[PDB]
Amino acid sequence: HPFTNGIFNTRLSRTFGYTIKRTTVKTPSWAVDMMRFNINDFLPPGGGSNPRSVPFEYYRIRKVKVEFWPCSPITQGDRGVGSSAVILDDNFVTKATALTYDPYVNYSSRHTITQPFSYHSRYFTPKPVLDSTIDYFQPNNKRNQLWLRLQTAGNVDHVGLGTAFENSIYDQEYNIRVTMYVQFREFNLKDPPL
Amino acid sequence: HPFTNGIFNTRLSRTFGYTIKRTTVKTPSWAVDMMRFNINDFLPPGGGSNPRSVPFEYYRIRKVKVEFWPCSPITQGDRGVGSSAVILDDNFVTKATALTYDPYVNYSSRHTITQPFSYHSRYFTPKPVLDSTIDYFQPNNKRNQLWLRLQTAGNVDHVGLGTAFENSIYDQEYNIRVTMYVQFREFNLKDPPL
Amino acid sequence: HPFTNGIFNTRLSRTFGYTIKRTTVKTPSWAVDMMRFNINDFLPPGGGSNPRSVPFEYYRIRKVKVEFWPCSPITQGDRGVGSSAVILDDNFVTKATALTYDPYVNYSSRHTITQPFSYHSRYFTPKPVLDSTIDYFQPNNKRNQLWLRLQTAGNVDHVGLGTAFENSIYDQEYNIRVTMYVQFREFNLKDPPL
Amino acid sequence: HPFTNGIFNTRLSRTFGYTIKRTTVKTPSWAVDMMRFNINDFLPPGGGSNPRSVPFEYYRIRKVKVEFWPCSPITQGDRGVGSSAVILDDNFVTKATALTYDPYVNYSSRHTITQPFSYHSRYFTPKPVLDSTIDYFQPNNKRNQLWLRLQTAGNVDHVGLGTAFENSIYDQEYNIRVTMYVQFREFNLKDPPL
Amino acid sequence: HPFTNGIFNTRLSRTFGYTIKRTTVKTPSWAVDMMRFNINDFLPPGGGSNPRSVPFEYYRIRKVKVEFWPCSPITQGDRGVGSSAVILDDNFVTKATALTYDPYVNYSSRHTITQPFSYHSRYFTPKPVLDSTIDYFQPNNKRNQLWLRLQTAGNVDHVGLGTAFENSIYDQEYNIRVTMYVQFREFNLKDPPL
Amino acid sequence: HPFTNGIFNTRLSRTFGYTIKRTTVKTPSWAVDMMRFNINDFLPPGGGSNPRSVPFEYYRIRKVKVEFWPCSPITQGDRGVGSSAVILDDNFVTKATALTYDPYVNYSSRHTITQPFSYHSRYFTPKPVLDSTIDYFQPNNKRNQLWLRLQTAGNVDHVGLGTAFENSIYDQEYNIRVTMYVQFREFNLKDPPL
Repeated sequence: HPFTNGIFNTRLSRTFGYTIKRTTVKTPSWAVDMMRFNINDFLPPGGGSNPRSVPFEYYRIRKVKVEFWPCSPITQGDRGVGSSAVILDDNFVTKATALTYDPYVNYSSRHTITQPFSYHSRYFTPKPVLDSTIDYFQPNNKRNQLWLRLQTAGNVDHVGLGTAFENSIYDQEYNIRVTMYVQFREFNLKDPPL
Repeated sequence: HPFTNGIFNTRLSRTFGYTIKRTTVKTPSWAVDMMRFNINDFLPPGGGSNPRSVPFEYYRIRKVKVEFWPCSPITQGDRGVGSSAVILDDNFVTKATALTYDPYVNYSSRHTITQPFSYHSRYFTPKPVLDSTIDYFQPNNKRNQLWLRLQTAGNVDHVGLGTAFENSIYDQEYNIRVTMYVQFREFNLKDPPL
Repeated sequence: HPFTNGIFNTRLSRTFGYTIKRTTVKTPSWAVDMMRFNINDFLPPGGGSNPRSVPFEYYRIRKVKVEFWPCSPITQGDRGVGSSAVILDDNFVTKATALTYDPYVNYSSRHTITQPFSYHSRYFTPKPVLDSTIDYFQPNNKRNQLWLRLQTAGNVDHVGLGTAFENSIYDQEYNIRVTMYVQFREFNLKDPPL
Repeated sequence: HPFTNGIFNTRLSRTFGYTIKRTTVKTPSWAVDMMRFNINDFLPPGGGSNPRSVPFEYYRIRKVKVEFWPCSPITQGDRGVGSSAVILDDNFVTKATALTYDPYVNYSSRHTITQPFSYHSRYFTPKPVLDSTIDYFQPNNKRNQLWLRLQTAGNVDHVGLGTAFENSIYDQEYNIRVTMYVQFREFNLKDPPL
Repeated sequence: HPFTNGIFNTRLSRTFGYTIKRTTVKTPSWAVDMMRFNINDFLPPGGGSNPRSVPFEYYRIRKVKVEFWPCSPITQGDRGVGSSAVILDDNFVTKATALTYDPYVNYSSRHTITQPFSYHSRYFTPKPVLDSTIDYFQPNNKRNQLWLRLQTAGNVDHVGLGTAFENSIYDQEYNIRVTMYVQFREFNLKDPPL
Repeated sequence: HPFTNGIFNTRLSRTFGYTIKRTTVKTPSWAVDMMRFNINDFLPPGGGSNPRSVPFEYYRIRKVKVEFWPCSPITQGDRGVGSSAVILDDNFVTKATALTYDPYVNYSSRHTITQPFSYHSRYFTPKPVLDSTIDYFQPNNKRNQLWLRLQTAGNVDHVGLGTAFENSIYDQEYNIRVTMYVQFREFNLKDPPL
């Protein structure tokens, strides 16, 4: 009964730019920022009786992969060191241009970022923001993970990555590619006549 | 690597009516007709950068199920007996209103049809019409079955069912539901920004 | 369920003459020619509601046997040596009366022909000419071999034999008997009343 | 040597109507009738050099299946009970409109017939009428069963079914489908030129 | 019988340039293009009685290897990230200079391309374009793969690679080397005298 | 790594006539002659950037087969007996019209020739003529056999067969077919653009 099995696992991606304007400040400082993941940016609206480009009723993000592809040449100087941390409760360190320290260096989920010409990636299970007042989430567990309704445009944000890049005397530009490993359930294709 | 596996098996259906107008002819006669299957009638066009409602590049019909759901009450008289046969080369018996015999009764692939209040179904692997001048097709073999490009509106006809219903003194109406067990390959979702 | 098994294997033959007019040319030369096989020449049209002499819907040629039965007496002189080659892509060497060499001698599928009073035969799986622009064909494989619609008069050519007979000072006449080992499928006998 | 094996097993059918006009008679009475089977009604004449639609020289009927498909609605009243019996010697009870008893009820080969909306079928080995003066026939034995010449129109009758339907206050119409499981031997296709 | 074995496996290559003109556009954009493979570009015409440089009658492409050899120095900046995807049905994304997204990123057969000084290659079984109206092709299966006639100049296109390179502020030039792993069959060398 | 294996074994042939004019001499006499084998006569020149019809750099003749196909009818008289001998050092008995004895009858490598209507063949490893002043050659040994450069027209002679046919009162004509079992090495196909 393979044809009645309503599960479909796939991968969705999008790439956007991110830049850290050069600063003249002498001593070490960090640019603090963060990322949320919303399936709205990965699934275009559909057409006709099928509102969404993928004909499924439910979904759940199994894993998220964030890749920082450096634009800077491998000959660039004033190299720095930063951090990326997994934030599962939607509580990120306030966005900042030049904090006097790396706010994420001590996080348990911290990974070191080498700048400005190195690749860097994080792979983890993000969590949906179910209630921003309590910010609760499920422990990692594939079989008990909540199912979400696949919407056309009002999808819920999935939370996960905070970063801190050390500022430089030169601009540091990246091409960030986010990939969601989604699991869709319940085929629901509508087929109007003519 | 489940998320990179580009195969997806699903089921698609559509229901249309079919009627056999009552005839006054005395002696036994048969209404001869036939059916082709085109995925155009099962997949609505998509929207935006995704031309088709299912984001896949290739496909192949593994199986087809044709169901004749009788409309006539189980109390109807002048019951008759007909035939349904699998036609894999696109060569059907000429459509007729009252042939003096059942043209399909002797076909090897013939199944008996009880009229007019009984259910009847056929399940088989249809074949695409690759060249109507030679009408050639593949023997049944799951791993060597040809892959076809999934098109928006110019899809190729898949051939398969010829029928012969015995005429009656009363109208014999059916609701025909065709179901295609399709196998899609190569996820190709396009995701334009904004 | 032997009676519902729609397969029938049989053998079909036809015999026609072939002559190589004597030439006066001194030095060795070869008469180049070729053969195609079309089931049209093996199956006469049928009658009534059954268009073809054998009541089957599909067919496929499993094997072809070409026999050259010499007419010349075993006492004839100016004996020569030629070649026969299997051509599966419908690309034969141009027909010629006296080529200065045997164009088929080097073909991998070449078999030597002893002239003019010897028997010679070839046995192989011919291939249908599906598209003369690309000339593609299937490797030998009984279970995946394409099925073809049995037509009354527009059947497709099956390709296979090229020959080169060395010219002689005497006429060399043969009786060529071609035998097709065909496999028919799907009994479809129509039985009109009276 | 499958291609030289001159045996071919197939199934042939034909459907004709049969009605039992309503009678006003009070007490139980039976309509007595009978059936013979002649391959003439199953094989149309051929064309050209092939006199018969199936190119075989000999044949023998392995089995015969007689199916009574009721026309009457399942809501019809004055239901009755009759009998069908296998007659292998061509000696049937005289055809009658309203015998005062069921003449076949005691036959060893008798099967009960439920009227008028039930299906009824018999499956048996019929016997050819070789000499109507002695009426002799072979015991059932597949390997010693006589072979018969397949003729165009003078084929011999095969004998087998006698019936007795109880009369009713309403008409009882049936669609009778007879199926012969024939075994053909000796392929004899003629293939004239041009 | 090694000398009568008409199979020969070899490798054929050709190298051509490909450039992506620099663009001034700010935000990420991609240059979309595609590649087809035709043996015409790998086999020069022959001479005399042997029309083609390799004396074989049939062939089939077992594998294709596309290599992108970067010209840009490893010190070049504005690095980007693109995609290459295997297109087996001859349906490529429309050629474009600066699409606002990478159209191939989500394809199942997608591989990431690092620009502009990295090597990148794809290795796969391409498919011949047998009918551009239906675009059907065989699943990968070495023993059932279609054989094609080796032509001098009218060979059929084999389809396979679509690409999307991210645009840059600098020119990105490559030397593309395509290698076909071909299997030839049936030696057919002609040897005219003198 | 089958595609990088530069070895290819094939068979090359050519047929030419040979006649022994009738003589009136009474007593037994023999016509002495000889044969050399040069690949020049088996490989036509190529075209364009590929000088030779087979795109290989080296070669070596593994075996040579010389076949004498008699032209004389099997009813011809004055039958005779001759000899054929393998000459590996390029030193043949002087060509003669009517030697008073068979000069090759005592050679160790001698085989008897039956004339004039019988077939006769020799199969052996010929040797290249490396230096006609010393006439040295290698013992038979497949793995140590010298490799030769495949040239367009200046190829070296391979030596091997001396013959002595007994003269007759009638002409004795033959069709001699020489076949070289060659082993080619190092694919070297050149592929100029356009």
